[PDB]
Amino acid sequence: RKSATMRAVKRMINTHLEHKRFALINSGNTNATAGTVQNLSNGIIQGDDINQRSGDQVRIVSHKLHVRGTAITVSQTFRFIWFRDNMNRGTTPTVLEVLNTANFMSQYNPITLQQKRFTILKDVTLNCSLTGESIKDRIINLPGQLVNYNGATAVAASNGPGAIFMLQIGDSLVGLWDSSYEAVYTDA
Amino acid sequence: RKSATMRAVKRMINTHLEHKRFALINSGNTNATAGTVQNLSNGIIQGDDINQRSGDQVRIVSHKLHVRGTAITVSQTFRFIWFRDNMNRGTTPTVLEVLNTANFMSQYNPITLQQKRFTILKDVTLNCSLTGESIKDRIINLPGQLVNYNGATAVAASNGPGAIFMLQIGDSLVGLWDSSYEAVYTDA
Amino acid sequence: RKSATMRAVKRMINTHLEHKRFALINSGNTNATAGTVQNLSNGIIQGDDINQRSGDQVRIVSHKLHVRGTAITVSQTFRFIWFRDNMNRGTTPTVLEVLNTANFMSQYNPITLQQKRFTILKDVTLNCSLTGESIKDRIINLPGQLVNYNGATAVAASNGPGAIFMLQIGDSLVGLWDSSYEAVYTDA
Amino acid sequence: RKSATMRAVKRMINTHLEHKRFALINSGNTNATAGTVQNLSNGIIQGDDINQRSGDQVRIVSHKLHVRGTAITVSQTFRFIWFRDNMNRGTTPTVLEVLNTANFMSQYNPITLQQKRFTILKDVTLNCSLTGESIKDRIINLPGQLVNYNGATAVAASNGPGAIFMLQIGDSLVGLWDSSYEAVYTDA
Amino acid sequence: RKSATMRAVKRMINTHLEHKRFALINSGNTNATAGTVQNLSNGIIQGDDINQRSGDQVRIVSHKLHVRGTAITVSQTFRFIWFRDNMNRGTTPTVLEVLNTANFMSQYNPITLQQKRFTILKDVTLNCSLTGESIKDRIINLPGQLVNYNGATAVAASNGPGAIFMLQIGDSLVGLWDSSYEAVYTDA
Amino acid sequence: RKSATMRAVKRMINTHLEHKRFALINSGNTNATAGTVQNLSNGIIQGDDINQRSGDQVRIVSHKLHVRGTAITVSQTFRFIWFRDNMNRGTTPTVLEVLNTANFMSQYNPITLQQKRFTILKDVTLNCSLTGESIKDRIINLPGQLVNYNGATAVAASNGPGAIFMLQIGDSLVGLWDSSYEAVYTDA
Amino acid sequence: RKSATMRAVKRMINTHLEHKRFALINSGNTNATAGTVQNLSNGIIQGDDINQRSGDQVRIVSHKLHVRGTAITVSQTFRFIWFRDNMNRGTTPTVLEVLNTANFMSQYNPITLQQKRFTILKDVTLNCSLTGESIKDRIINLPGQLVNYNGATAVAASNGPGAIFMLQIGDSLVGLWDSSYEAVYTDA
Amino acid sequence: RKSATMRAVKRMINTHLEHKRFALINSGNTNATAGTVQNLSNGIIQGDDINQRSGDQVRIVSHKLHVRGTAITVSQTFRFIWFRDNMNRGTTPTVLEVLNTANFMSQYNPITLQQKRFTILKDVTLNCSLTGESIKDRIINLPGQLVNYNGATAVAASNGPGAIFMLQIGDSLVGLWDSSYEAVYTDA
Amino acid sequence: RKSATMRAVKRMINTHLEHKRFALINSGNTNATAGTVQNLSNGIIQGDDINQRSGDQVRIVSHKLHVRGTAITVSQTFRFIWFRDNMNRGTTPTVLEVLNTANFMSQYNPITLQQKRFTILKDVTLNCSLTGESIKDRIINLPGQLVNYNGATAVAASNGPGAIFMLQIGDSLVGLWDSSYEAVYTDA
Amino acid sequence: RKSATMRAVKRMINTHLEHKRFALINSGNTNATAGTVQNLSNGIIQGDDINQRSGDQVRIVSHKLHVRGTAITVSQTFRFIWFRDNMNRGTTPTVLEVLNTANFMSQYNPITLQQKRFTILKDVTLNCSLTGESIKDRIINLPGQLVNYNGATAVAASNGPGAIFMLQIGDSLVGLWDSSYEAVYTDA
Ligand SMILES: [Ca+2]
Ligand SMILES: [Ca+2]
Ligand SMILES: [Ca+2]
Ligand SMILES: [Ca+2]
Ligand SMILES: [Ca+2]
Ligand SMILES: [Ca+2]
Ligand SMILES: [Ca+2]
Ligand SMILES: [Ca+2]
Ligand SMILES: [Ca+2]
Ligand SMILES: [Ca+2]
Ligand SMILES: [Ca+2]
Ligand SMILES: [Ca+2]
Repeated sequence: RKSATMRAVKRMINTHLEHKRFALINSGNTNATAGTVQNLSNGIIQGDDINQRSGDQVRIVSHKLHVRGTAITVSQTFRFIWFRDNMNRGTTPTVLEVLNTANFMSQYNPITLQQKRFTILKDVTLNCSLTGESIKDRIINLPGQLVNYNGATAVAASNGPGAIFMLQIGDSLVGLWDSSYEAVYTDA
Repeated sequence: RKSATMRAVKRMINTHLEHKRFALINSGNTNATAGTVQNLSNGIIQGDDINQRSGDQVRIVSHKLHVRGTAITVSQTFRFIWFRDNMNRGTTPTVLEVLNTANFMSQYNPITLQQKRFTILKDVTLNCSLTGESIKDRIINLPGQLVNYNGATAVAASNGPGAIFMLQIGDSLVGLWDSSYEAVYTDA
Repeated sequence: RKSATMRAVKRMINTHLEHKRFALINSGNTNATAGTVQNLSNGIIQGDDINQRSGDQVRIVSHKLHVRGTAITVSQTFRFIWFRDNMNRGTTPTVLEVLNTANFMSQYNPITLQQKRFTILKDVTLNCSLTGESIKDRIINLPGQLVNYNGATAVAASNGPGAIFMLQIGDSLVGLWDSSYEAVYTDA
Repeated sequence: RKSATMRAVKRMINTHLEHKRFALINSGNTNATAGTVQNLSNGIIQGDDINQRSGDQVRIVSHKLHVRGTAITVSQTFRFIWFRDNMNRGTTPTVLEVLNTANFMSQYNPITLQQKRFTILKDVTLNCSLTGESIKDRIINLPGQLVNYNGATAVAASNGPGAIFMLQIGDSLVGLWDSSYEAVYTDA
Repeated sequence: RKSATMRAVKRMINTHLEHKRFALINSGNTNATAGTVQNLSNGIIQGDDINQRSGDQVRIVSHKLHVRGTAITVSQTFRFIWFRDNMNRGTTPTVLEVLNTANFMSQYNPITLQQKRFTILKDVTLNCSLTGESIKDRIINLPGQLVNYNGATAVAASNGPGAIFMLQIGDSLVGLWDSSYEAVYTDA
Repeated sequence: RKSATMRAVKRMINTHLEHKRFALINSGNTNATAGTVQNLSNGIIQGDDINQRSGDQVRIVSHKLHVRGTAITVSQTFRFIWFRDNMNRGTTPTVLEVLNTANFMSQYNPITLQQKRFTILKDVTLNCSLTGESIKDRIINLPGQLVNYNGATAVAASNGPGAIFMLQIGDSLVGLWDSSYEAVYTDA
Repeated sequence: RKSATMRAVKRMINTHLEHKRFALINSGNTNATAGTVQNLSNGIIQGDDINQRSGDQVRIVSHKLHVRGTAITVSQTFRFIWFRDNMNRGTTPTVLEVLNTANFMSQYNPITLQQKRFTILKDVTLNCSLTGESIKDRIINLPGQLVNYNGATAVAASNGPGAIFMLQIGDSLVGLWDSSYEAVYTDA
Repeated sequence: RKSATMRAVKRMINTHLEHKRFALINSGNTNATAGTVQNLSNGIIQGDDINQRSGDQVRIVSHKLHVRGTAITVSQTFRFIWFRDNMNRGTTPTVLEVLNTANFMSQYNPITLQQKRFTILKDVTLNCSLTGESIKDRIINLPGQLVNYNGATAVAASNGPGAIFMLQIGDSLVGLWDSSYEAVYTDA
Repeated sequence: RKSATMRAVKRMINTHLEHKRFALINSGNTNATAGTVQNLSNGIIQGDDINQRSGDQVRIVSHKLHVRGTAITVSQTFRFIWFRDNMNRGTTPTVLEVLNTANFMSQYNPITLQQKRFTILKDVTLNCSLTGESIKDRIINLPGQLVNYNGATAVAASNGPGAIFMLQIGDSLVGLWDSSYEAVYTDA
Repeated sequence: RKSATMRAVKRMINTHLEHKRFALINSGNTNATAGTVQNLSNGIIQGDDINQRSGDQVRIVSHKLHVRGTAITVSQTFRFIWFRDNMNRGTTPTVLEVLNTANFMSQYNPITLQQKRFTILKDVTLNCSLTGESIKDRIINLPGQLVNYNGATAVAASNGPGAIFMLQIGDSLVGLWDSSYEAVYTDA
């Protein structure tokens, strides 16, 4: 009891809040053996439109990430690591903050996972084969959390605690990857 | 029980939300035998002031419409139909969407009322007589609902589902009508 | 229980307090397209008579307002807005404080109604027709509240929080209106 | 019972609202024998940043005021009166509205405290001695309430009911005082 | 219980008492801007007939008043105030005893209503329009009370406490009014 | 029960009200075979002192009357009738209103006692004998009621319902009487 | 039980009574080795304004006293004794009535404290040092009681039982003291 | 219960305390039209005998007053007012403190009875007639209270709160009165 | 239970006993490095006045001591030790009876505290600084006990068990101290 | 229940863990108007001694900070802000991260407090006066939390989430401050 009225309260609170929505696409990037980190939630900037925000917090209700790779020239691997930076002070995290070494096979950095600097949301490896399935994709939908910002505009210095990112890393420089991303969020 | 704590929760949610307010006036229009449709909620645009909105939703707590006619030259009829367009995709609805024929006596369009494209909020007929009461008016106050928008500014293409409109239609081209309208709404 | 003895206490308190009475009349005013605001409770001044007060508070038990219009030259509209100024700092409020625009059709000012500067007690529209009923009137009786004063005499600077006023506004300069008003009040 | 679930609802409502924050500093002012009134909450203007607001209401969760005086030339007194103007119609209140006379020893104005125009939040007197402690300071943190605004920008005419101010008054023209102030507030 | 047998006793008492009846008509009087007061119950005189009385008391079971006005020359107002004089010492009350000023818009005299010299039974305003409804009427039926007399015959000096009267007052000298009146009363 | 808390409420109400006090003396009047009526409560006039009143009502908590006669020339009778005029419309009542005939032996007027115009509070007859006790006196203390006034000053026209009077009447013109009177009253 | 409804009655009685307010300031007095007694409540005189009274009683709800000393020429002591004179017959009490000897160190007069002629409300000693804190102040707020008056105006002969005073006494003639005082009081 | 053991405690306390006794006689005084006030309890002075006291308090258990008048030359009235001065500061009260005017018929002074400066214990009027009973007397015995003193000896300046007095006043200068008085009192 | 009626008995016993009062002042003494002992209760001598006693016992209900020091020439310390001599046989105790050594820092004498010859009521150290606060004071109020005497007059040989004293000791011969003292006591 | 065995488990866990201890001192620093941030927990480095750590976490059981200022040349203010950096990624935080502006009066940075980058443990302001107390100090002891490290040695890059720091800022460059600090911590 009492815990089940509580989540009827939650439902009621939510019918009262606008569920804003922000969508992004990022097509035709080369695979990277040293890795890159891509912004996801950074693109929600201060303003009055449906895919903007008031102040420096939003709360993601759910968000969805779609990754895709295509082998070019050689069969190859594409890894995508969807993560939340719980402690971001206005940066795009480096590969070496997240992975122990800059290698597509690397396990996580032991120091930064120990202190929970990051939370891994999903870690996806696609092996695209020029003698097999040369194109692969994966869509992942998850509930979200609080996201704090450190500024108004879509620049690194605006990222803050709870920022959402995706790390891409693979074993070739020559294949191509696409991603897209949507967050549904309240902003009250 | 439980249903009465629920609406104490609702009251509590509401003390936490700003009740924004938007007021509009539209004076000195000619009676129309073919009808017109006037925007009511369209005029709430994106911005930060008390009669604006964040994002593409607001929730009307209550709204109030005031209509008035004056017979000129001939005694005549003024009809006013206050309605919600539940499915608006960025237009001002035509007379023929709402009425079966473009005539002040017409019943509702059977197709669009069947599918509940519109909800009639109030349908008011004033008969102004040059040998009698030549001026009549009516004020109607009602609780409101969700209103979605399709854009930022006060243009037809910004109307969306839940948009509030008023259809005026009468039997003379020569009488004059006034209306005004206020919505009280949360915007969280 | 307990709540029903409480209002037997209230009744007992009231048999012990003098119910003072103040009556006012204001005849033969022209209709106003830009509006006027008339004092109602201001006329209760410091003194010892039955229609005066000790100190700077009284409590209105009930009060009654009577409005009347007569069409002259043209059929026309008379609007009367009986309101309490909850925050008066020693003024007669302007039309634009109460109405969004200075027009007899206007809805309320959104800012000042939001913050509850005023409480509308009754809003009455009389349409007097030179081809119909050219004379109309309405009497409204209501329970009252606390009224604070900012001075001793009957001047604007003596109005204070809870002051009672009436706003008149119409669509012609030429018709005539009358009002009268009585407050019954304790003064303990 | 029921009252303890109610304030679990309140807590839940609050985790859903951004707690915006506005900070201000005001250094190096001369002591004033006739007094001044300083704005505190006025500086929260309409906009989308973390220390701005949507619409004309915010709700202060808590706010904190820090006052400091330094005796110059003569030992002297600094009084600071932190107050809420419950009825502000778009002004900075005068000293004489708050104090019976413009004197650092004065009690409150009897008329305006009677009608509850103002609520005193804290009244602090610092005696700084050039033969003793010549520098004194006090920090006071309190829960807050609703604040209404009458406009968009940081000007007197934007103050409205619930505006927060500080009155400074002392017995010398020559000492210096500092203040700073922070409000934490929701804005839903 | 006990309270419901009590009003079966009352019913039984009443089947034992003659319900006497007195009827009166008063046609074709001019409207009066200074007002008049007309006798209603005065006309029940000592004697043995069905519309007379024994002694100086009767008890009105119910009574009924019918008022009517007709506009002549100008559209105009007729006010009729049906009242009981709780303290009559053998007079017809003046207009100024009942109304604060001798004006058809006046509120009640504050002194005499405070001490409950009079009880207003019904206050009726008819606006008769030479461009509209030029003839209006109203009938009002009410339960009655004790009526004391100060003499035997139908003269002012016979009125006493509980005497029933009607005050007529309007805004023209030229319109005509009619009234009639019936009391049903016991006389045991 | 409930009735005993009620009169604890009454006691509490009374500790909150000033018990004002008015004292009067009236010495050396001749006995009157035709009678006189003397004012008692009339002398409480509008003002701010302890033996004055605000408005037109006071409530007598208790009052006390002291009468005294002395036979001169012949042994004789002095009668004193302390009474409340429940219906006073701004007069000093005549002897014949109270007594059936103007004679010290008369019973009460049947008409005015029937309708309860007056309430006799005490009727005292002193027989002073020049061969016996030639001087007699009586003091009577009683709880009081509401007293309404019809004006501000100490004149007949200010008496109103609940006015307190004393009628003196005897069988000689030549004896002398004294009276004095005190009312304790609230005035809230 | 019953005792908790009783103080809900009290609260209800108080919402019905005007809380009048009287404020006073008394600046720049010399320290006194023989002492002075200053009036506090005396200044509430008969009249109709917010800081006046009807009759000869008021009831102080709360009152507040603020004392301040400044050492001049020599470091010195200022004593302030806030007291109620329970038996005042129209005087300002002497120092020797309150203190056993006219010395700033004296204990209370044994005779007058024994019979409870006075009630000490607060006794405050400030030691102001020209080598230290040369300025000191203290504010004290307390609930109040009944205050009787012996006259209408602000003179000694108007003080009566319950009069509020402050005795100042110190060890130098040369330092300066300030006081101010506010009473909140009902007057029903 | 508990309340009945309490007054068994009281009885036990009293068997342990000496009941001291003081007796006084005051013969052959002239009647006074302007009045006198006579001391009763003043005569108990500090010392060790049975009709003396230790310290400045005694508690009267019961006391008894005997008054007597004799008409000389003219039949006349003698009034005796036995009263306690609850607030005496070392005086014999004047006639005008007790009576509104210095007249044997006067009611009490309204100011000093309002504030309860005095409590009347018994008010006795004897009318002695040279043609009737020319000698009259009355004895009155009552329980007593605390009596405070302001000094050691039998002088006015020793009276204090609770002092017992008798006021004599009549209508002739020429008759003679006697009184005597006994107090039984504890002194622990 | 039973223990709470017991202290209702105590209260009842006390309303029956005179609370005598004795006040003393002792100004302008030099600080003492070897210490002095001052008499407090010794000054209550046999006699009949309010600040005297019957016999050789009194019971102190409460007593109050006020100490004050002023630095002269050098900043310095003043210690004051308020104590009861439980076993006094008719002396003023020496410093060395109370303190282990005659030094302002000394702890208590171990022998005499062990056997409970004395009870320390309060031990107060004031450090007065010629560069700081050069004047300090402390007031201490406490309930009291039995005090026995060994004689009638105010001499050392009259002190007895329960005698109250104050020991003063400091570190300079040159500063000045004041004290005063009041005992409230029964004497039955 | 169950919650009280739980904290008996906690106690048992703790008797099994070494409570390591690290102490630090930092003397003779100049006051800073632009502020500095000092490391506290950084100095616990990897190693095997009692004031070192294994791995990159410790858990502070309690820690204690001692701050001290001394005014030089001018009386001045020293502020010390003891805080935890919940999100440190291997830095010493700047003044502007913590304070809104680099001023000793500044409130907190709104962005970084909103996202809870820091938790303020204690904020202490010492006003040292060259005419008063020129030296002040404060010691504060608190329970602690988890501290993560980003490296082995005592350099900025080793700070991590939960790092403890102290910000010093004042209004002069010339005064001197000292601090010292001890953490008690487990390291299992
Ligand atoms: Ca936000
Ligand atoms: Ca929205
Ligand atoms: Ca009032
Ligand atoms: Ca017509
Ligand atoms: Ca807002
Ligand atoms: Ca100093
Ligand atoms: Ca009859
Ligand atoms: Ca009154
Ligand atoms: Ca009063
Ligand atoms: Ca005694
Ligand atoms: Ca004794
Ligand atoms: Ca570790």
